[PDB]
Amino acid sequence: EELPQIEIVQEGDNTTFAKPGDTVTIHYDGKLTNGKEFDSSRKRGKPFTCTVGVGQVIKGWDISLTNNYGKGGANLPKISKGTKAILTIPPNLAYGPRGIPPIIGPNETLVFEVELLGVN
Repeated sequence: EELPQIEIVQEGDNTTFAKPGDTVTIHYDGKLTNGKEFDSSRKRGKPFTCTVGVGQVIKGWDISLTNNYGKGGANLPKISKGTKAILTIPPNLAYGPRGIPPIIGPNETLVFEVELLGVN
């Protein structure tokens, strides 16, 4: 099972964790491995809210924000409310070998700075 790479930059409360079916609100910054930004919540002017664990977003996000749907994984730290983290998402947990040209090319690894602002 391919897992995303998660780096905890600032710990949250360590008690509030999203489960599949929960709604979360996050600040995020999405960049390519070359440093070029392709999307961010700042660009929207509002934090992004979505239901996690249901394929509403890229798998790497679902996996990261639900701790692999509750079953965890090796080197897969949990993201609690208030956690600032860096998510490195391999192509297949993102937009894959096709990608979504010209927004994101084929076989792209995505690097996300995210902060979990709220759960439900």
